[PDB]
Amino acid sequence: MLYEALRDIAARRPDARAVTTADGASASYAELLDLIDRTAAGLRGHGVGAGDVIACSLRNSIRYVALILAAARIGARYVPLMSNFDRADIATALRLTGPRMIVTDHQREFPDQAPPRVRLETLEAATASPREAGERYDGLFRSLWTSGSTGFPKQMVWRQDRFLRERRRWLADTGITADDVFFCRHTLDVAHATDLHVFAALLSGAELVLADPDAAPDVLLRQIAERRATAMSALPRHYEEYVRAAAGRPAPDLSRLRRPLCGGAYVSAAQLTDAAEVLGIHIRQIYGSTEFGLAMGNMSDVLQAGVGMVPVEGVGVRLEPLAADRPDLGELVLISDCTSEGYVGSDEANARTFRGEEFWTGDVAQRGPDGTLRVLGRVTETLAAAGGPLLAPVLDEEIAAGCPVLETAALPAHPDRYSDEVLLVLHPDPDRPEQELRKAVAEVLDRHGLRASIRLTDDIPHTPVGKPDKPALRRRWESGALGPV
Repeated sequence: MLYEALRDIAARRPDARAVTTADGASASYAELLDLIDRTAAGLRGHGVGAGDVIACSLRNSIRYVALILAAARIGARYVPLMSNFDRADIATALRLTGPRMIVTDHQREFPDQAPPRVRLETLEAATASPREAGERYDGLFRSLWTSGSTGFPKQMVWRQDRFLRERRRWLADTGITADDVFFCRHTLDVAHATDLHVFAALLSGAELVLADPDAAPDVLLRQIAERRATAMSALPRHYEEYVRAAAGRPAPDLSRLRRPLCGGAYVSAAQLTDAAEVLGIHIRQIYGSTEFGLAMGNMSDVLQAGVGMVPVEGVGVRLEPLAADRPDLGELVLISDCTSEGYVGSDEANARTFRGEEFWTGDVAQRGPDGTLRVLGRVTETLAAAGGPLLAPVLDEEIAAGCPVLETAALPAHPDRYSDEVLLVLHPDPDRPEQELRKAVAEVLDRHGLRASIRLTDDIPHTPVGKPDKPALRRRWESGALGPV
């Protein structure tokens, strides 16, 4: 179904630009469909067929885009071997998926019994296999991975029909047209790339710009302007990087960015105001998940500090209240007819997450007077603060910016309860006095009515992008029934 929809678009504008890479390469819609059809031809030539699973160990390239579409066209299913997978995690990922082959384009050590590796470029046959009339695949076409757990990530599978419907709904709500140019600086291994940029552009007849996820933010900022991008999605940390790179300099030319989307983590009022002042854009808040697709956003071209989102037209939302005291504050529960098919081989996770027709996000949202919803963070991160429930990322940003710490991680002190007690792990700035740390910390905590148990340490587990790994911090210092660790 995905190939078909792509082919219809290509037929109307065969010679229109479809994909541009930051470093020069390009393809029209007709050229891209030819590459897909030639990649289908080579995949068939290598014994791949419907139902097979194709693991991918690949950098961002037009060829990787064609491979995804070729897989979908022949009724195969692709799965990324995430770049942070080491040899052991590759073995595990292979045990869970059982792929027919690993398509590779860079040196990498695979485990001993791995499926055969095939170099990406050699899958492009010289002679294209035209898609035959009467061929359509509506079922599974991809396995994807969760993120942010200390465990091996959970496998998610999507059907083509549900994905295509979900993307068309978002594209309608969001106002995407063929005029748009999507700037994608994430690895194609993740839905942040493939959903918000690749299929968003191609199912629209728009243009996709493939950038290097490893490029420094100054480089990406020049490229966002040069390539005239109108739409992109990035994490808060990515916008903070952009801002820092541009702060104090004459503003970049981001005038074409009518859809600068941000989601995936806490986006503060200060981040949004910063982006306006430094980058001269109004960041548009979005919200979703690889499990669900896109659920909410705020496409208004205003500074969105202190403003929430609304459901994507066709998505249902309710709050499961944390307490009958505050109905406007609860776990966010979502309703859709076109989500993923859930988790592979994880019965506990599916049971807690897919409860019938409903999708339980495990995130805390709040309604505001204006009827919008602000997603505040994980339910497991709620603190009972002055002024209502407060989510730890909020306190983390406050402490980090106002106190002489190199980093901080705030967690609720006790696993099961909603308390004003915070477990506060501080990495002290060794250059600054300790009394200055505790005065500054006391101020933040008192601003929120919080009680804290403080753990000073420079032995912080970090994520690969340098943030505290709060799950590992909790497993070490969380309190028990008999007292503090």
